[PDB]
Amino acid sequence: AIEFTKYHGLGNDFILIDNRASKTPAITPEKAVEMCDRHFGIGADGVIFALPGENGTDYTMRIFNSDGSEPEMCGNGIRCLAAFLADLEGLSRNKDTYRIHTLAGVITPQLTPDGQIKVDMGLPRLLAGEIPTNIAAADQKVINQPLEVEGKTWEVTCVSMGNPHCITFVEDVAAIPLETIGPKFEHHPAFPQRTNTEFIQVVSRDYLKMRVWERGAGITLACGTGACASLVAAVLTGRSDRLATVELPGGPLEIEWSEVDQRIYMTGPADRVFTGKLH
Amino acid sequence: AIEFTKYHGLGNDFILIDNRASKTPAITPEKAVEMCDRHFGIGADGVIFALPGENGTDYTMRIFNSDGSEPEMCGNGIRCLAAFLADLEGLSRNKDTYRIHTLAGVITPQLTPDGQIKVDMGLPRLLAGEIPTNIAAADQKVINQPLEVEGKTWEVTCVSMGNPHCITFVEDVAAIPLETIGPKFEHHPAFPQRTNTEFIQVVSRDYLKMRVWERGAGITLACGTGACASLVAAVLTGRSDRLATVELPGGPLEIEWSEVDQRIYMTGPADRVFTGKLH
Ligand SMILES: *C[C@](N)(CCC[C@H](N)C(=O)O)C(=O)O
Ligand SMILES: *C[C@](N)(CCC[C@H](N)C(=O)O)C(=O)O
Repeated sequence: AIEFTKYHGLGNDFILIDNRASKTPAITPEKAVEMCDRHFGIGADGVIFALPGENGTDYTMRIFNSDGSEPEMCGNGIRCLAAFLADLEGLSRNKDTYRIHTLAGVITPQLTPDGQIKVDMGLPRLLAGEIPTNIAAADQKVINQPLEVEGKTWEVTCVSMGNPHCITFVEDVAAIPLETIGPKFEHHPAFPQRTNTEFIQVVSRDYLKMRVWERGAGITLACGTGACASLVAAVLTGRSDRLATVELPGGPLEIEWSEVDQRIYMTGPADRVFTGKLH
Repeated sequence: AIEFTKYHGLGNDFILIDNRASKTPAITPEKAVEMCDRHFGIGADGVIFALPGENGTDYTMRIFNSDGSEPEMCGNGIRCLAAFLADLEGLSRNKDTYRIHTLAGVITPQLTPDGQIKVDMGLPRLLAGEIPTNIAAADQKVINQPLEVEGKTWEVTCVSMGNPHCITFVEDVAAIPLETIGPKFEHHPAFPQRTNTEFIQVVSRDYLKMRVWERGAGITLACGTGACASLVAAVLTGRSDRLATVELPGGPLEIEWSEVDQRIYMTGPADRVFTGKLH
């Protein structure tokens, strides 16, 4: 009886639910796990609810990861949600931007003329207490710091986009055994709320290649918050400029850490795949 | 513009298409690959077409694997198709069994009172030429024969249920590195048309545990033709009786190699997950 629409942003794929009738998400986290199961359910990286606006915003977004946990933001999902909201509003839509309340703060996607969606992702949070991580003291940044993972010491940089990211720079990202090492970062004791983990190969100062092991979702084909965080980490470590393409397994995102307002802007696509109803 | 229903049989999941309007499948193999993609499409192990009957049968089944190739039969998919046909017929249904034309021959599912589907899967095909495989001469069976895969010699038995199977018996099926070794069996030169590969742990003479790397689909949670072939192989090698439970990752199937008619009967569930429409 549940109607939904399947979207993906660069192959990070989501079940979108019109939840305008209530501030309460209409499916539980447990049911979201069942719906995200790729064989027994619909199959997705997460469920996204289009919820009533709060505190002057146009709408609210909540998301459950495919493990049922509730993260604070999602960039690919915000793009999908903006596309979904435009589809719901149809010819009643009177603007090209939505102000969206999230657990991380207000996030503003803009539907651009060429079909892409450009998102004001807010300010990156750089202090260890904001990640959160215990690698450094709460009031310190975490830049090129050591993390021992199964006896091997990695150099990592942590950044939060509302959610935690642990970024490490590598010579050959395709060679990372991501299915094995990803969970060991995700659940490392240094991360009290777990972390997302990005492996970055710098191709040039404006082009990063990324693979990710996501908190609560595993190997995904793209991660918007993670691409933002990785660009921030590349700037902080002197490896990249503030405007770059981040090439993900599912395709490219354009990331800009603006010198005007110090906010991150992320531009990419959103694709509606199919509409469905649960039996 | 394509409407479809998602089903699974023990987690082996399929897109079912009502194709009774024409003998021409509504989608090409290339489009089936796109639709079976888990992140960019609907996500499935295969597309199954409910087609008009041929040569006296009630309906015809064709199936595309998620890689686009067209196999000759599918047991989990026949069960799902029988459930789909019963829904499509609705109150006009006047029988509990359908005779279904397939590339492998006529296959007859029976909707049983308890919600399961029992399928007459036909005679197993035991000669190397019928598999096909080059392990033995075309007129010989293939029972506990050697197969070198990356320099390690496995003992294998081959059986066809219309499609090829290569069965090997192991002490601990959970321990098989299936992602790594599966494709090496699938594409081994001994199999000119590739093969499905089943790893079997005998628990008792009426209980087998199975994991499978499918031709054209990879790691699946269940395979009906493969469970049938594995029971046949277990009988041929003296390891099991002719009636057994085959426990797959997705659940159990009941397999019987009847002594009355030497045909294989397979019983298991079918579950309708959701209906949908491509954007
Ligand atoms: C949607 C996402 N890939 C972030 C999803 C949340 C993370 N899995 C987490 O738990 O923080 C994105 O595109 O940003
Ligand atoms: C549906 C299936 N798992 C068989 C599907 C065909 C094989 N992948 C092949 O290529 O032979 C079943 O349940 O029998």
